[PDB]
Amino acid sequence: MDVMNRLILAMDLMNRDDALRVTGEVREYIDTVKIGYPLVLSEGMDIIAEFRKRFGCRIIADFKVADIPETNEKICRATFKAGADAIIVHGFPGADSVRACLNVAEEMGREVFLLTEMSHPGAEMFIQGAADEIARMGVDLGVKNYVGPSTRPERLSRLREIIGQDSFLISPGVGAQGGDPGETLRFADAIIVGRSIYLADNPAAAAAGIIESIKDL
Amino acid sequence: VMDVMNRLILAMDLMNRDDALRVTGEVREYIDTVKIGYPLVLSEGMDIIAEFRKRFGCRIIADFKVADIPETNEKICRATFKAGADAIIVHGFPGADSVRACLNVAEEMGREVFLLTEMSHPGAEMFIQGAADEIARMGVDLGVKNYVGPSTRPERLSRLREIIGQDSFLISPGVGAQGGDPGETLRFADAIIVGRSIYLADNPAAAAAGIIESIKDL
Ligand SMILES: O=c1cnn([C@@H]2O[C@H](COP(=O)(O)O)[C@@H](O)[C@H]2O)c(=O)[nH]1
Ligand SMILES: O=c1cnn([C@@H]2O[C@H](COP(=O)(O)O)[C@@H](O)[C@H]2O)c(=O)[nH]1
Repeated sequence: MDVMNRLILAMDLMNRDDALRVTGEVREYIDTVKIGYPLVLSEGMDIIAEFRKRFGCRIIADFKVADIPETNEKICRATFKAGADAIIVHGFPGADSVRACLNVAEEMGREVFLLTEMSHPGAEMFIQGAADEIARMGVDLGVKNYVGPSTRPERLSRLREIIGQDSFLISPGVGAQGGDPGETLRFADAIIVGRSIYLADNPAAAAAGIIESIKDL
Repeated sequence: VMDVMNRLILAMDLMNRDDALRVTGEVREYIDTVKIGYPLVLSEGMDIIAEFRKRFGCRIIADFKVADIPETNEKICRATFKAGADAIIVHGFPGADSVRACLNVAEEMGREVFLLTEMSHPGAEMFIQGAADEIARMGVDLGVKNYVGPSTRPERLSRLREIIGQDSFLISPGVGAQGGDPGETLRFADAIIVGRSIYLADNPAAAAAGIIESIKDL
């Protein structure tokens, strides 16, 4: 995936008007938008097509897919039907649940992003201890896209080591959660940024500022 | 605790509005509690919850297996309860803060959180099973009163019931299609969750009635 400015906008505003207005204000800086349940459950899945129609941006559905294989398949199908280019799936539920997602993605010409370790403090309780193994599982399954924590650069670096330089890695937790844009890009191909941009007084200036700080990258 | 009619919860995972409504309507006399998940919600919209409330006199459990960071979990719960869901199912593996975020919204909005400890599918044995007992204990420490456990592993369901105590409410999926037995599951769970065995049957009503007849003494 070729992400403009190595910056993915996490559009978690829950109002259609605000989401569209803010995204439009920073459109010149991005071409990849991560849409999650906050916006989808508030405005409906048709919002995905609206974004593609207005911005032509690629859409990553951050649905943290974490159900049994049968249900995961249905979730992916509904998501790709809505126009999502990729979907984020949890690895904690096991290999069969991830495979179900990979099957649908292959069938519809989309990509699966495997979330190995999360960025919040609670991730240390159960996810972190299984993260490396989840990453190895991704490798065994042929997964090429991963999600790792900006909040723990050493952990993000370990994830990169496991998956190799060829795999694609995106990373959330930048800004609001404490992650540094430049440091995160030492290991991730692209950073995910939400609040630092969409909650800023001037979203455009916020995005421009982040890009300025990583201009050499 | 919620009074689930016939201790049977319908997992309505059909993705077509017309079919979902038809089938739910046909088993309406046997079930007053319906679990709606993403297969239907992502296909027909959150308003489907509103439509089910209007058409049937059923409680709604949103099986969204909430598994994000605290900030995002709060937003998901708010949107879900705003839509009319009585309760929401949340994953415990992402940690205490993520669960607490859901509990806080449920408390302020007057709704309930169901904590999913162990899952019923084969893959659950890779990472979830090993953390299940601790996730359950965490739920008890956090004040969680409603839980979800696997019918496919009676031994595990029994242990979960022990950890949460007799006062906690426990519902269990994996019955029918996945192999779980209704009666045996009800030895530990307050109610069983059944999807495909009912909604894919030539006669959903007869399928539901059959399951209920098999557990009549319970
Ligand atoms: O480990 C993870 C996985 N996903 N996200 C998601 O990435 C975005 C981060 O946004 P923020 O910049 O506003 O913190 C949100 O949509 C959140 O659900 C995380 O923050 N951490
Ligand atoms: O551990 C779990 C948690 N949730 N479910 C959900 O419960 C329902 C089971 O339906 P079934 O009777 O068709 O297998 C589906 O909605 C599925 O996502 C499980 O099966 N196992």
